[PDB]
Formats: sequence, structure tokens, C-alpha cells
Amino acid sequence: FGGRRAVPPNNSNAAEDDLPTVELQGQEFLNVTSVHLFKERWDTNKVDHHTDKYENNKLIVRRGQSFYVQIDFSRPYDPRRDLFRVEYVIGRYPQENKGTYIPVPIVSELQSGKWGAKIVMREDRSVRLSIQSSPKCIVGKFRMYVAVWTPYGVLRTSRNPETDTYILFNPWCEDDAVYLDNEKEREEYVLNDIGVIFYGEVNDIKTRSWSYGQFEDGILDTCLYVMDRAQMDLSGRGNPIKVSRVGSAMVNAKDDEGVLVGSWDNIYAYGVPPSAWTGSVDILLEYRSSENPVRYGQCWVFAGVFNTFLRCLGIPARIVTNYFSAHDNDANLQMDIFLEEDGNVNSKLTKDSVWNYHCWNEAWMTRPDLPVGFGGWQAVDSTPQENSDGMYRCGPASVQAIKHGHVCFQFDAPFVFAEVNSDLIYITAKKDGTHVVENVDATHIGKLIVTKQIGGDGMMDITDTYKFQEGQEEERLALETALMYGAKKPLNTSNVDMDFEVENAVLGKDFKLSITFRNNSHNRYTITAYLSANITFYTGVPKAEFKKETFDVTLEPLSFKKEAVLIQAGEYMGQLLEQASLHFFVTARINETRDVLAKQKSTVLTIPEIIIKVRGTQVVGSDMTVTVEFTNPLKETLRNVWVHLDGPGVTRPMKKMFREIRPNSTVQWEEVCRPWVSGHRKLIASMSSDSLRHVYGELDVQIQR
Amino acid sequence: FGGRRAVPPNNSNAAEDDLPTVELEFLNVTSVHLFKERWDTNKVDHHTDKYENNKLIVRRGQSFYVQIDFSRPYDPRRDLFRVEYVIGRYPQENKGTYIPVPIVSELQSGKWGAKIVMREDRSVRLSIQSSPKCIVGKFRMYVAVWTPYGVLRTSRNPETDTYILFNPWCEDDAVYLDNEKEREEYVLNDIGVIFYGEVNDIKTRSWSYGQFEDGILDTCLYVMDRAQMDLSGRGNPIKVSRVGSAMVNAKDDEGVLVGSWDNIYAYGVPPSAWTGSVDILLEYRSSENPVRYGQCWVFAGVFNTFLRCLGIPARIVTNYFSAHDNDANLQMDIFLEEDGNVNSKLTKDSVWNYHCWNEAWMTRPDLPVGFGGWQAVDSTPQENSDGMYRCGPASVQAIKHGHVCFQFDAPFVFAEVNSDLIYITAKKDGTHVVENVDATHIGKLIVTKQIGGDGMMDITDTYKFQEGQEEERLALETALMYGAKKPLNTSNVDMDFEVENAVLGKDFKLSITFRNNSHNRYTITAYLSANITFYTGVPKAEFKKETFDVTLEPLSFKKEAVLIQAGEYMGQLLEQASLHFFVTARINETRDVLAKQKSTVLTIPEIIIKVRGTQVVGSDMTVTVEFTNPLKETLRNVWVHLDGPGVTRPMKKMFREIRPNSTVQWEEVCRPWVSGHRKLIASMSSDSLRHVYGELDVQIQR
Ligand SMILES: [Yb+3]
Ligand SMILES: [Yb+3]
Ligand SMILES: [Yb+3]
Ligand SMILES: [Yb+3]
Ligand SMILES: [Yb+3]
Ligand SMILES: [Yb+3]
Ligand SMILES: [Yb+3]
Ligand SMILES: [Yb+3]
Repeated sequence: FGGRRAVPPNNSNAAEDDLPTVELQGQEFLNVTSVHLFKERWDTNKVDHHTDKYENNKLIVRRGQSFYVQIDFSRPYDPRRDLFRVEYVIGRYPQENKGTYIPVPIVSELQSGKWGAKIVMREDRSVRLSIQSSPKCIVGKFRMYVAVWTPYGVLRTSRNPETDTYILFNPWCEDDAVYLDNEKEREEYVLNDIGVIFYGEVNDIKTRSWSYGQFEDGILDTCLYVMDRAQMDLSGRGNPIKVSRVGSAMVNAKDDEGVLVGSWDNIYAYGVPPSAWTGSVDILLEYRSSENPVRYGQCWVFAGVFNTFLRCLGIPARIVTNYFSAHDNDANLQMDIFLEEDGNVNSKLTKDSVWNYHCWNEAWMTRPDLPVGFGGWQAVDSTPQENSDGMYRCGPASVQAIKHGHVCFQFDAPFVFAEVNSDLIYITAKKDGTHVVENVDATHIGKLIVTKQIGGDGMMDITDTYKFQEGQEEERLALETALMYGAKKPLNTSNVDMDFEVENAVLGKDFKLSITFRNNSHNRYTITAYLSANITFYTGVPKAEFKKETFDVTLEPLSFKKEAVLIQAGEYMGQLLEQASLHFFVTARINETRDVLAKQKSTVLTIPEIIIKVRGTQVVGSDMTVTVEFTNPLKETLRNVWVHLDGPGVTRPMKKMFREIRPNSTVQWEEVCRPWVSGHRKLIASMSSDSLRHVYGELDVQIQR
Repeated sequence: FGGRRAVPPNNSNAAEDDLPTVELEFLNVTSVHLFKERWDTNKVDHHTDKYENNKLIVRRGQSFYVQIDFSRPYDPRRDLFRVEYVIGRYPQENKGTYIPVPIVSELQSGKWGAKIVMREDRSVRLSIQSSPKCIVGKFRMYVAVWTPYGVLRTSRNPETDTYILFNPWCEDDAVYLDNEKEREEYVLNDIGVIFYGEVNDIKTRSWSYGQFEDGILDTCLYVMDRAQMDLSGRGNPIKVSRVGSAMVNAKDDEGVLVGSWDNIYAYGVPPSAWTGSVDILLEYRSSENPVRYGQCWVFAGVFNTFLRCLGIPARIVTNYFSAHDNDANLQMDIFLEEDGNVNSKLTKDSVWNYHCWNEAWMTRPDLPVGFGGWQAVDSTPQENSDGMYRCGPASVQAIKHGHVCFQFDAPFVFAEVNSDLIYITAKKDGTHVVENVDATHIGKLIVTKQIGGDGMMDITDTYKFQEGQEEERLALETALMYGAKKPLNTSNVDMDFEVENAVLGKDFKLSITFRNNSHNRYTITAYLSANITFYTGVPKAEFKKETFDVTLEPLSFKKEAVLIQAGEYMGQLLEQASLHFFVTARINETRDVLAKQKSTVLTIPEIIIKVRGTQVVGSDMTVTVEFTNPLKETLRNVWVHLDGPGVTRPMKKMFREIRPNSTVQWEEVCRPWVSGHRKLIASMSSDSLRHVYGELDVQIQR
């Protein structure tokens, strides 16, 4: 029966069927008294399988590589008469024909990516086997069984939870689609459980530590759960393309199904402010416990969690930050800024905004579905936007296909290309109704694309990977290729340059904006410059113009002219937004030639960090007293200040709350931690109050045995 | 503000914003006159005169007339004005959801604009044109006067809402079709025929697309609004179908139809019942929840309505022996036992007797050139890269050629038409040995309605070359390169079997032949396994087993006849009356395995439609429907469904029960509001028997 299908869909890793202990059709053939899977952290298996790190008790192993087991019999194994095989099965509806029920026959010698087990040793009543997974095996928690074969059918062991084995992806294996050439990278992109996230803006790149915590207790299990909550067919869990294509779509709770509820409202009603999270562990576990979407997240929190996901299952992955990101490009390689007849920027017609920065993920894998050469890193943005399917994540999009405008290849390529390679067009909206494009800034969007380096906390410029150099046959042709493969370029694109340098200030200080015109030709010009200063979210969405100023300049031929504006703290203070960012529009009009000059910059105000100092024994198992101090920089009282602490391997994420803090006051929070991991660890603190927020801190600790 | 976006998304055609009348001074419009009325140049020339709708309807990228009447004569000296078309609540000229039509001396190709075609005593007669890349939907119309002190504008007036649709008549629209017959067939035809049965006994059926009926155009848009589709995306056929097809199969309370194949159908209409798309879509708009229940051809008919109603030339394709749920594997596993027996314990994959999916015409500018045209869209979900969904627009040209690296979901459809059956012996000790590969079963015939009449049109050659030839081998080797999977490494005694087709309740034959071309003899040991199955291939139960024993002298040809008796099946037939016959055999000498399989469906008898009366529009006409219980049993709770677009709205009637061999008659009076060759369609669905259809080829006059 079924109608639709003989056997229901096998799409849960938790669901299980029981296998018959005996099933004959038509007793001393051998019987198992015990099975030993050399698990143990210190032991052979886990260490050689790089799984020795997980805070987990069952045996964890990576596909395509051989592992050890010993089977204890009720009598010596006689190769002349006995017969058996090890079994591994996943889900309620196993099926050999779909890698969900796996035989593993004992073999003379193990072959290239084929399941098999070579008998390696025989004692009195014990056989030591060397079992080999296939490099294409599904990933998930399998059930183990030993089946003795009688000529009348089989006798097999019974449900034993202690023998469940986990098979993860294998970056160290030459045949795994997710294979990585060398240890440095593998260590970093897979084994590292801490990363730095780059925010701020290009001329003042800021960083903060994020805990991936992929080896903490429960996380490996939550990742299987996420796939289960997505009803992911088990037969597809061995495909990294499909894992990232499905796992990413689960990150953003459309309605209420995914992991996180995205919110950029600066209020965050009944949830945690995206800026408070110190890492992935809290979220993922909190999701598991409620089976409901965690609130709230924004692009970096979605990218953090997804990076934990990928690495935890064994897929090499890293977060990437793009500076001046054209999110919601809809494949349009242009951003429209509208100007009034008198040079100003039309506050009403300009509803499109460039993000100060926008992070996304990159996952390493091959691309058997695309032509040769498009393997390597794949861009996967889990912050939705309208693509072909309409308003979902994008990717895996081949990073190499992006750099060459080869946007005819899946998945979601035009939307990442246009995120990183699109121009700003300045248009004048005439009082009668027409529009004319003044100039185009082809070097503002995608200025800098960066990621944390293999060494330590330093940044790595990865801009050349997404694009060539603006103004070279290369960048020009890639741009043309993308145009024929559906990248939209709607509008077809007086020697007086001018630029302005804002001087990065501290939260609460007055600072300056220094405009500089340089009349390059041989004429005396009369210009009318206009300065527009707006308070904004990091996404570029404005909240208010807090400073408007217009001024005339009489430039001398071949000379120059500098104009310094002074921004007093009081003009902005009362209405800043979370990441304390401001945007500046500087437009000038040369009434002689009618040529227009426009420039825009973003600046994020600086705030002093949280202090973390350790006081104790930096030895695993021994106590150390962690101290976190914060000093209210503002001249007003902070209330309901939630301090946070984390550091995978040192402590579990904790959070304390202070009813209030008077201005210029300081608070200390002593905490005794019991470091369970040895080596270079790191603490992480974060702060968020009803007023001030998006304030972090970190310390690097050295813990040994 | 908004944090994430400056302005909330514009994804509802229903939401509207009230435009200000004076945003800050002479010329005031008294009235606008579009030439709506279905007899006029407007709807006629635009081919939109069939919709039962009173508002203006124009196909994008083509000119139409309108006339504005002003309080005083327009003077090109001191007068400035323009027609504005707006859609949604958050319009942006930037996003194409705000179109300000300026007066132009002449009309450029591909741009919005209104040429003043004539002016008289205070009235201007315009000839407006639209971008051939225009958003499809229901636009609002205004008239804005630009004074030295701001704009003056007309107010909210519903009577002008203009629908603008896709236009395959315009050579600059992505949807352009270069043949008027195909345009007629593929777009203007609101009646279609769906093919089913089985490759040897093709049954045909009639389906009411009903795109022009009262309320369908508006429900199609409603579907999109339900899918929260960004207005800017509605001008893109690709994204329209990609998002549209995803709405048809309700994934838990979301979509239009709830799929079901459990012969029960506990709380809705048995899929075999529906006569057309009409009431489904209307039931959908009214309940605002998913309609129960549907199957492949049903999904295909509702989608085919959604495309045609909007202007994209669509059509339904039926594949015989279609490997659904293939997961990109190019192989179907049939497990043989050691002696030659079909092992039903393992053999759990089934090939569909037939499967119906849509085909939509459009250019594909997102891929190389050579791939535009007919795009296969299958809204009956299966596991593709995204995981259990419709398999988006996939270029048939690519399929035919193996280029499965070009979206969308190409490997999965290329595999529905190209897998091979692999007969594998699962040895008793655990071993597996593949015995044979049938490279001629799946996708044996792919058919679609002919352009002229209700005939069949073999379009098999479009999807693939011929099994055995070079271009075919290549495409295969090519698809293999982009991810299609071929997991298993692959006596002149010819054996084939013929099954005669009997009617529901009649005994029938099944001859099995064996030809030996060798100069020696052999000992065959055959088996016949007959099962009762759904059209999907899933067996309900084996109703007849029979093991033969043959001895073939050299150069022999022995034929042996089996006999299936009505009683052997009558107890367990499934809704479509499919029977699956397997025939394995092993030449004892050589130990070779010969294997063949077939299907047949029991000829269920037609329902009778006969009409009497004035065959003229508006003139009453009587339709006589009658079904004769062909069962020797009592048919409980019998529903009879009446349909016929342009003639009657869908109707249904329930008969307590029908005594064996008796004949019920249903009589109703229709008032055909449409002329030309028309059609009446009927179906019957009772607690036991169902998948009984009847139709009549009338011709209304006037
Ligand atoms: Yb939901
Ligand atoms: Yb729900
Ligand atoms: Yb550029
Ligand atoms: Yb560029
Ligand atoms: Yb739901
Ligand atoms: Yb829901
Ligand atoms: Yb083939
Ligand atoms: Yb016989």
C-alpha cells in the first residue's frame, strides 16, 4: 500500500525501527558476548579521526577512514565454518539500496572507498576488526549490530545504545568531497572552535570574538536535530551541497520554524538583542530545549550559528565580512541616490541603502554539479533576500564563478555577485519629473571583503577572490559575462575633485568632518556644497538627519580649499542606534558647469571595551577566578545591564544582571571557572543594557596540564 | 526606519496606498474613457476579450487607447500632464511598481509612453504603450497635473484598475510565441485533455482549465499574494512559475492542493473526481486554506490554469513509465531471487504507469543561448537539491542534451525520462549480482494534446534521443558529468509477453512466448507475478502467481497462454484499475535471467452526456447525464460531477446508491454564455468505483 510510495520517507535520524534478533526462513554458530569500539578520548580511533575533541561519550568517526573494534565471542572464531558481518543502520526505514542499512562484510583486504572490514587479530574468543567507511557515507548517528549467519537465516545482537557510532565528514580524507589539502587550514576551518567577527566600517575595522563551540556538550546532537526538524531525507545527508543548501535555510525562522528570529528593530521585545550573544552554544541549545525559534539574530549571529553547524559536522567553513554591501540587489548592479535640483540628496526618493558591513559564510567542498574548476569555497548567505525562489538564503554559490561573472551556475549567483560588485549612481530628480545621472562611484561597494586569518586574530583580505581590480579588462569582462547571464544593469552609465575625511570619534566626543576641494583646472569656480549627517542602523537605514549644513566655496585655479566642520556631541547623542553609526552625504554643485560632485562615508563611534582578567591557576581541572569589569562611559545611568561571559573549554556561557550603574561608575564580576580544555583558550564578555549596547571584550588565556 | 529595510516589502497586489490629490495650477480632468467593453478595439486587439471581467485588460508591450476629458482644452503651451500607474502599498518608480507615463511625440520600442493621437473640444485621445518587461498584475490609474506649485492628481477610482498581463504576441516579450495556432492552443484554449492509462492502452480525459471564467484571473494573483511574491518579480515568467509551482502542492496548510493517494480520502474530494481547475481555485480563494485532495494530473491542471490565465503559453505533458523520486539516480532496482523470483521484500522502488507535469514557454536569459523555449515544470514534489519540492523550470533542450548543470532541478527531471531498470539477484548469502538491464522501459512515450483537436501528440523526441544512438549515449555521458548518478557497474532465447485488455469484470488472457535462435535446446523455468497497483506502481497485493517450466528445442517458438479470471482480481481493485504483470525466467543450462514486465488498466465504461434544447447563447439548454452501474454490486454514495466552461459552472449531485446494473439519469438546464465549439464534461466518484468520465462536444450559437 502507500499509494504515493511503498515505504514512507526515511528522514529522521532519531526515529528507529527494531531489527529482529532472529529471523530464519525455511544453535551454536557463534554468538557475541561483547563489542569493543576503542572510543576513549586518549584511544586510537578518536584521536586518529580528529574527533577526540568532542565532549561526547559514543564513538565518533569520520567517513572514508578505517577504525577499530573488537568482537568478543562465546567461542573462537573459525574462518572455516563461522560467518558474520557488522551492521550499521539509520532511521525508521533502513534500506541498503539507499545507504541507510549497511552490511560491512569481513574482507581479505580493504578497498578504495568501499565498506569492508579486514580481520586483523584473533585471540581466544575475540576478533579485532579494522572497519572502513565509504568516503560518500551519510552523516549522522548510526546503530550497530553484529549478525551471525546461519544457513537458515540470521541471529543478530540487540539494541545497545552504547555502541551507536557517529560518522562525520572527512576533511582529512582524499576522497571526501569536503577534502582539504593541508593541516593548517583543516585545523583552522574545522578544528578551531573560536573565531573573530569583523564589523564597523572599512576605515576603522572593528573585531570581536565569537564562540563556535562545536565541541561543547549537546551541540553535535543539536545539529542532527536541526536536520531532523527540517525533515531532511537521510539519503541526502552525505551531500555537502544539500547539507549547506538545507541547513542554511533553517537558520532564519521564516514565521516560526527555523533557529533564529531576525530582528533589526533596536527594541527586541521578548528576546535577546543580537548584539548580546557571545557565541553559538546558547542559541543552538536553547533552540533544542524549546524546539522553537530563538529570538533574535542579525546577519553575524546567523553566520556564527551556521558556521558552528558546518564545522561541527565536518565541513570546512569560515565567516566573511563585506564592506559596503548591496543587500537586496535583486541582481541589479546599481544603487540609486536621488538629488534635488539644487544639489541636495532627495531624502524621500532614496530608499535603497548600502550596509556598512554584512557577513556571510563560506564552506569548502567540491562541485560535481558544475563544470570543472568551480570547487573550493562556496558562498552561502543565510540572511535572506529575494532570489529566484524568492526571499531565502542564497548559495552555495561558487566563489570562483562569482569572480568571473559566470552567474548561470547554481546556486543564487547573481545575488552574491551584485552584493559585492555593483555601482552607486547619482541621479537628479527634476521638479518636472525627469531624471539624469550625474556620476557613478564604481569603487564604494565591495571595497573590502575580509576574514580571520589562519595564524591568529588578524584579518585576511579576500577581496581578490570575489572580484578582480575595478578598472581592468578582467573586472570589466566578468562584469559583461554576468550581464548576459542575467545580471541587471538598468541605467546606461569639470575637473574639480573633492573628498572628505571624517575623524573617527569616541562615544560622547565632538569631532570633525574635513572636506577638501581641489580646483584642478585653470578657472575660478563657485560651488555650493551641502553636508547631510544622519544617524543610522548598520544596514544603512537612516533614523534621522541630525545635522544639515550648506556652504559656498570660491576655488582658485590649480589650487585647493579645505573646509572643516565640527560635530558637537550634543547634536547626535540623544538618538544614536546600537552600533553607534553615522552616515555623511557631501554633495557640491559647481554653478558654472552644473557638474555635481557627491561623496558619502560612514563612521562608527568607538566605545571602550570590557576588561577581563584572570586570577587563579591556568591548569585544566584547577580553579581560576575570572574578573569582568565594565565602566559606564556615559554621563547617565545604565539600567538592567546584562553582562555576559563565555569561552568554550573554560566555562559555559553565563550572564549576570546589574539593576543599574551610575555614570562613570564601574562594576566587577568575579567568577570562578574550572578550565576543562588545555592550551590557548580565550574568554569572551559582552554587554547590553536598555541604553548602551554592542560593547564587547576578550582575554587570551594559556591553560595547561 | 524599519532597521532591516527602509520601506516594507511590496508583495501584495491587493494592498493599496491612498495617493494625495495635491502634493505641493490649471487643467482638471472630468473623466477618462478606456475602451474596455469586450467588443472594442482594446480587448479585441489585445486578445483579452474572453475574461468574464468588466475592467480593462491589456497585454504588456503593446499599445492601447484611452481618452481624458479636461475642464478646458489641453494646450501644449502651458499644460503638463502624465498618466500614472501604481501597484501595491509601497510603490517605487525605481522598482517598476510606479509607472509615470509621459507624453511623447513618438513611441520608442520597449519603453512606457503615451502618444497624443488626437485632440478635440477639451479631450485628448491617447495611445499608451507599456514596457514589454512590465510587472503583471492589477494596476491603479491616476492622472497627474504638474503645476508650478506641485502636482494635482485624480482620486481613487476602481473602475479604471487595469490588469496588464504577459503577451506572447509581442516579439519583445520573453513569452513571445511565433505562431498564432500555438498561441490559440497554448493560451486561448480553456479546455484541455489529459492522457493517462498505460503506454499500450492510452486513456484520454477532458479538463476544464477555465482561465476566462468569472474570478480566475483574480484568484491567480491571489495565489501570488498568498506566496508573498515581490511585485517586481511578477514580470518574470521564470520566477512566476518557480514560485507558482511551489504553491500548488500544499506543504502543510500552505499551498492550494493537499496531495493524497490513500484510496480512502477521509475528508475531501477524491482526486479522480475533479473535472477542471475552476472550483478548486475558487474553493481555495474562499476557504483561504488548502483544498483536499489532489494528484499529479490535478496539480498539472490547476497550474496550467495559473500560467494561461496570466499569459504564459503552458501545456500538460504525460510521461509513460516515469521514474519519479529518482534522487538523480539513473537506475531502478528490481531484485531477483536466486531461482529467478521477484523479491518483493527488497524491491520497494516503483515506476509510475504514467506521470503528468507542466511545460511553460519562455526564454531563459539566465542561461546560455539555445536553452530558451519549452521549460519542464513539475509541481508534484520529489527530493531535489532543495529537498522535497516542485522541480522548477528546467530547459527541455538541456534535458535532451545532458546539460544538467543548468538550473532549475534539471537532473531530477532528466532522470524521470532516462533511468534504466537493473535486474539484480540478491544471493542468499548476502551477495548481489546484476543479471540484466532494461534500457527501454522508462519514458517509453511522452505525449501532449495535438494543436488541432483532442488528439495525441508524441513529443518524446523533444526530451530525448533514441535509446541506442550516439547523441543519446553522449547526453547520458554528459549528464553523468554534472551529477546524475549511475551507482551499479553494468542465450539468444527471446521472451516477451502479450496481455489482452479486458473490461472491468471480464476474464482475460496473457500469452507468453519464447523464441530460441540458438542451434540447441534449453530448459526455461518461468514465473508470473501479477499484482494489483496504484498508477504509481506501488502494489496493493499479488493476486496471482504461476511458475512455468519450458523446454525449447532449437530454433523453436513456443507460446503458452495463461488466463486471468475476473474473480481473481475483482475483490481488490484500486481506483484506476491498474494491474502489474511480471515475468521472470532462467535458462537452467546457462543460468541466464530473462525478465519482462507490463501493465494494463481495466476499461472502465464511459458516462453518457446528451443535450436537448436551444443551442444558442442565453438560450436555455438541457443537459442529460446518465450512468449505468456496470457492477454486480451496490454503489454507495455516488457523486456525479457536471462541468463545461462557457456552458455551465461546475456542479455535482449525490445518489444514495445505485442498484446493480441499473441506470440513473441527471437532468439540468444550462444557459451557455459562450458560443463556438464547446464542451460539457462529467465524472463519477462513489465510495467504491471511481475514475469514470464522460464528455460531450456541443457547439453553441450566436
Ligand atoms: Yb509557519
Ligand atoms: Yb506551523
Ligand atoms: Yb564595480
Ligand atoms: Yb565593477
Ligand atoms: Yb505551516
Ligand atoms: Yb501556519
Ligand atoms: Yb538511456
Ligand atoms: Yb507447464
